[PDB]
Amino acid sequence: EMEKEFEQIDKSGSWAAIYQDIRHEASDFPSRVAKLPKNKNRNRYCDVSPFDHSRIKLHQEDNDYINASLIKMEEAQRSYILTQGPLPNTVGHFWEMVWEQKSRGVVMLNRVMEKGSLKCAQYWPQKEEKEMIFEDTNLKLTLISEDIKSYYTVRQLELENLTTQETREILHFHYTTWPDFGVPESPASFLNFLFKVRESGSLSPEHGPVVVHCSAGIGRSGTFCLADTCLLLMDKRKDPSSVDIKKVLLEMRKFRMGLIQTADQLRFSYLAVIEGAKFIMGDSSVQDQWKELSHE
Repeated sequence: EMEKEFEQIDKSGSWAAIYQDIRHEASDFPSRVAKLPKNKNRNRYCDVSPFDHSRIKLHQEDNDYINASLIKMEEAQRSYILTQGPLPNTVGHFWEMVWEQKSRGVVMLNRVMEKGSLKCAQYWPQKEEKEMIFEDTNLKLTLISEDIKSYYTVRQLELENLTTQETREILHFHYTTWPDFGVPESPASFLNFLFKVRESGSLSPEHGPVVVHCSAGIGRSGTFCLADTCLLLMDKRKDPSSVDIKKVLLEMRKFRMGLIQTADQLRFSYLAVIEGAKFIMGDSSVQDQWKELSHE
């Protein structure tokens, strides 16, 4: 079903055409809050904005704007917050959102520097000794430990509300080998990273929605979330034939614009779900097979 669709598109070579079909059909909603002149310096890219109905509001009286959208997958029963790579001035805003939304995980699918250009601010401490203080949002962030694997890094972070002295453990999942308008090296390595995020509980319902971001938070971020949702939908029904990836992407596109940026990214999305289905359909050993194939 998702493979007959795959082979049909591949042998014809119409990924670009299938993708335009998505681009044409995607929802269009007003971004009036994001476009206000006072929020000009809060957006990384002018042409990537959260819709007004699904945007996350910061819990402050001054300015509640942050370039972030809540993607609510009702059937899948999972919610994601997709945001841009924090700007130098929105780093406080970012962690304010994390604290307010009660997020357990932060998934980063981009590097700070990519293709020689700055794609995101250093918004978390790199060294245990030098913790970060965000004066504008009254928050503390300390690095507790990091586990650097060959292509991703998991970090344990301590977030502290300086107002109440309340503490929270944040997990930071940093994918380091995923190019800007590119794809992961293999479905094997991607899924391994996804299932590592899954294993932490950061996606579980007892926590606020996970924060997913790349540079703009639509391309790679959309790829991560689409794949996760599809697999989750497949798991709920135990019926791989029942999930229509294109339909899931369009459903997602109701909450945030331009999710998945290239036709190749869509091709990967299929590849990731088809392979991940194996683990969902009762083959537990492929989980360890992805870990061997990724060389982490």
